[PDB]
Amino acid sequence: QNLGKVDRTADEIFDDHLNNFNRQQASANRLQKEFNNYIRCVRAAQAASKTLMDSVCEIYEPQWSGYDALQAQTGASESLWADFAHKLGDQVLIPLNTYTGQFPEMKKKVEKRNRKLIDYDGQRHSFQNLQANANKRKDDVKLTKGREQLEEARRTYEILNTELHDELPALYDSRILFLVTNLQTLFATEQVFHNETAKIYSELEAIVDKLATESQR
Amino acid sequence: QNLGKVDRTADEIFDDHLNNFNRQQASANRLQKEFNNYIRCVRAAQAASKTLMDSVCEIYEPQWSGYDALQAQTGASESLWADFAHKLGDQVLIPLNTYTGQFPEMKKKVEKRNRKLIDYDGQRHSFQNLQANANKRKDDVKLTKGREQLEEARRTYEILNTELHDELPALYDSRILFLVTNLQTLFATEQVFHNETAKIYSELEAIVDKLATESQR
Repeated sequence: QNLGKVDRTADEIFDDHLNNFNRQQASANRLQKEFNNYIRCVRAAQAASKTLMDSVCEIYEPQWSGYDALQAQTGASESLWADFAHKLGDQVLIPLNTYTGQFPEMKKKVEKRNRKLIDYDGQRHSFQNLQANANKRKDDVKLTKGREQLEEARRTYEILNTELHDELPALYDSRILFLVTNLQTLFATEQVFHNETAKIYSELEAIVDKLATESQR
Repeated sequence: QNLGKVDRTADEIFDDHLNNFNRQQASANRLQKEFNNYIRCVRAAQAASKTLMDSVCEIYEPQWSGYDALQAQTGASESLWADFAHKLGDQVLIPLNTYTGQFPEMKKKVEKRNRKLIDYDGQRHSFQNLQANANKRKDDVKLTKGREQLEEARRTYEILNTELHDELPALYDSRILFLVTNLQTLFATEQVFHNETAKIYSELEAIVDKLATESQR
């Protein structure tokens, strides 16, 4: 168990790059799914906190102490919930949708390499039993100058295979930097929202203590 | 505009108590509605934060720095979300459902007073034109000893009306103490959840900084 079985062929290396990419793509699609589920669950929570606070504000009467303070600290909350939801669906989400979207076009390129490969081997075979069955050394019919056509499938496959041998691992390595940056944004957005919202709720706690002390004596 | 129009009859005072009670009941039903909406919106948010964090934990690899720390700080979060949702549906909610539930049985009692009143006036009328049309002073038919029956409707109304004249304002005054106590629980539950969850997310922020610094040099 180690860091690259050193006896692999170039094709076996390519396959390993494929397993990694399939897995990278499955992991980003899942993150985008769950995060999109989180956002609307958040949005709906924002909405419910608002209609609930609108109630607390309604049933708490003007003439009681802390009333204007309550209106105020409630409005402060509406705004934190809105930064939070903006930052999630914009700053956090869009990079996720962008990183996630580069995978389908890469898969398309890989399926183009795999296709160009069975066409090229399909002409190596086809042209090797053209050399055998029909060729005399002295005459090349224009039929064995579909040799020019074989060099097309091989020039065309070569460039693609080579590009994928660099492009795939390159993309795989991008995974770390992508996540450190996305999660940094996500975790900071969460931190700020939760910590400011906390400051608000202890303000609200305090206000309600003063009404509890006054109305009790 | 003042604190009790001092020229009111006892009935006009009762009516004012009714307006206050109807309003107290409409405000508690609304609070219970919105708060129940908040709870399931919260519950669903808990669920979504969990499946999302399970993703972050999946896509973050064992071999990277901070990985076990991530698992850990994530589990810590699952539990805060669970205190929060327990405390909302139990400590905050049940007193709300209990305070809210005393209103329908009070309304039933008020509709019993109002009913007993139109029966009693309905016999004052009925028995005043029994005194008139048929009564000679010298003979009481056993028909004007449904006078005993009138004193039933008036004894029975008297006790109810009197009980409501004390019970209704008593309940109205309970409104302040109820809310200071319910909101104290609610706001503290919120405070603790948000402030602890904040501590978790800056831990998560820090972990991800260390992976960003290490993987970058």
